[PDB]
Amino acid sequence: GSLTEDGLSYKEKFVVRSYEVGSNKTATVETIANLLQEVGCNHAQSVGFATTTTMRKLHLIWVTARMHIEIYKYPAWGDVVEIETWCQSEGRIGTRRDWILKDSVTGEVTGRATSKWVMMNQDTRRLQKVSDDVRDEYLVFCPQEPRLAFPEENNRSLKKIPKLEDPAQYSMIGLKPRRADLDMNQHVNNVTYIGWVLESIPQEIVDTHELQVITLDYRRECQQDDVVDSLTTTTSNDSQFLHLLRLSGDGQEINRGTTLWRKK
Amino acid sequence: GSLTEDGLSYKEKFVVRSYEVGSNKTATVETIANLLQEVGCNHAQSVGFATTTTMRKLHLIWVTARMHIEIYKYPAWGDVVEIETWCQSEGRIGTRRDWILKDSVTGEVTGRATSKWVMMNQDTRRLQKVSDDVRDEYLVFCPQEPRLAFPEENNRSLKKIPKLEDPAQYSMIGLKPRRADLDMNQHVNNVTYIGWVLESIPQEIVDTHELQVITLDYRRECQQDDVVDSLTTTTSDSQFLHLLRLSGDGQEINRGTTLWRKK
Ligand SMILES: C[C@@H]1CCCCN1C(=O)c1cnccn1
Ligand SMILES: C[C@@H]1CCCCN1C(=O)c1cnccn1
Repeated sequence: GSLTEDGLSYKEKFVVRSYEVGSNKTATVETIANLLQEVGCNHAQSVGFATTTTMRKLHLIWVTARMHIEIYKYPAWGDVVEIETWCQSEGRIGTRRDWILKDSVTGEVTGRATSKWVMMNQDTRRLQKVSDDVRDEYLVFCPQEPRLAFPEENNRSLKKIPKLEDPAQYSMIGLKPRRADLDMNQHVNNVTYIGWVLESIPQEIVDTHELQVITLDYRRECQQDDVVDSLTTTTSNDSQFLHLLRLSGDGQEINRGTTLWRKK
Repeated sequence: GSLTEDGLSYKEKFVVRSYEVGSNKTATVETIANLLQEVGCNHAQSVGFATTTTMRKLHLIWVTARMHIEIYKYPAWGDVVEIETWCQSEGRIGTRRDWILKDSVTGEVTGRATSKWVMMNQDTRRLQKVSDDVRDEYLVFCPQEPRLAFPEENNRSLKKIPKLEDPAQYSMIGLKPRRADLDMNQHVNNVTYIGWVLESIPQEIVDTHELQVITLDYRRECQQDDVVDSLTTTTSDSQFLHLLRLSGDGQEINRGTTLWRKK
C-alpha cells in the first residue's frame, strides 16, 4: 500500500482469503467492510497517526455516525481488490472518508463507500463541533476541491432513515458479542453491527440475492455484556428492507438502516 | 506463496491486518488458526485440489478430528508471519497436516501446529478408513520420511483429553453461530469452535495472560440452528479443561485443554 503522488489519498491491493468468503462463494459484506477499515488505518498510519496530538490531549475521538456501501461485483477467493481511500473536512460538522473499490485485473469499479465521522469526548460520550485548531491539523492530508465517491445530486447515501415500527416482519433475538468481536481497545467492532443487521434478513433472500446497497446509522455503542435484537421489514426484481438494532431489554436503539438486494 | 524446491511443502508470508488483532494488541488465537487454514488451502490449490476426484465420486471428505497449536510469540498489527505447511499419510487411520510459524524479520520459530484428519462420507457422516487407491494419489505430494512439527516422543499433542464433569467452574451459555461463522459450503467453520471454547475462560485470565497451548478434539458438527454451552474448569501457568455441548440435550460437540502464561 502507498499514498498516491499528490499525498492526498492512499491505495492498497488486498488478496481475498479463504476465511473471508461466505455461502455465496464470494467475499461477504462484512469482508468488504473489514478491507475498508484496513485501508483506512494504513492511510492514517502513512501520515503519522485517527487522532491528532490535540485530540488525545482533550480526550477526543472520531466516531462513525453513518456508513454507506454499494457493491456491483463481489470478489471471489484469491481475487485481488484495489481500494483507494481519502478524507475530507465537512466544516464544523465532522469528517468524511470515501473509498473506491476496483478489480485489479480489469481496472473497473466494483464498489464504492462513504462514511460520516463526528467528534466525541471518549469519557462523557458528548459530541462536539470541530474546533479550528483540529480542523487545520488534518486539512493538510485532504484534497481541497470536493472529491466524492457518491457525487450525484440526489443519490442514496444522504437519505434519512426512518425508525422501524413494531411488529417487525422478521427478527433475530438475543445476539451477543463474543470476545473476537472486540478491537484492540476492548470496544465492539463497527463491522459486527453489519453482521447483526443481516441476521434478520430472511434465508430465502440470502440464498437467491446479493446485497447491492447498505446504509447504516450508528446511534449508540453496544457494550461487551449487552444483548441485541435485530429487526427487519420489507419496504419494497429488487428487494428493500428497513432495519433496526435495539437492546434486548429496554429496547434502546443502537442502529437503524436500509439494505437493497438484487436477484443473482 | 509457493511450493518449496522439492514440491513437498508450501510457504506463504501474511501481513497481520487491523481487524485481525484483539484486546491483547496482537493477533488472536482465532487469527492464527485462520492463517493456518489459508496456507493449507493455498497448498492444496497449488497441487490441483482437499478432495481427490476418487473421493468426490464416493462422496468422501477429510474432516478435522484433532487440532493442536502452540504459540511462543503473537505477531502485532502490520507484522509479517511466514508459515510453512506440509501433509503426511498416517496409514489407514488418516492424514496429518503440520505447520511452522516464523517471524519474517528474525527467522525465529514463533509457533507450531498439527492436525489429525479422518475420512468421512459427507452424507451419512460415517468414518470409513483410508483405501489404498486414495493414498497413491496424495502420497506424491507428501514427504516420505516422517516430518513432524511436534517430534518429541509422547509430547503435548498426543495426550488424551478427559470429559469435563458437572458442575463446571466457568460457563458461557446460549452461544449461536451467525451467518458469518459459515464457510462457502454453509458449514460452521472449525475456527468458530476455538472462539466458543475461549468464551468461558475467566476475564481475569484473558486480561493478564497469553494462550501458550490449545488442544481441541472435534466430536460432532454444530448446525446453523444449534445452540452451544461453553464449559471450563481449572486443572492447575494456568491449565483448563474445556467442553462444548449442545445447550439442550447436552450432546458433546468438542473437548479440549488450554495452557496460559502470565504476560
Ligand atoms: C449471504 C452472505 C452470507 C453472510 C450473511 C450475509 N452475506 C453477505 O454478506 C453477502 C455476500 N455476498 C453478497 C451479498 N451478501
Ligand atoms: C485475549 C484474546 C481476546 C480474544 C479472545 C481470546 N484472545 C486470544 O485469542 C489471545 C490469546 N492469547 C494471546 C493473544 N490473543
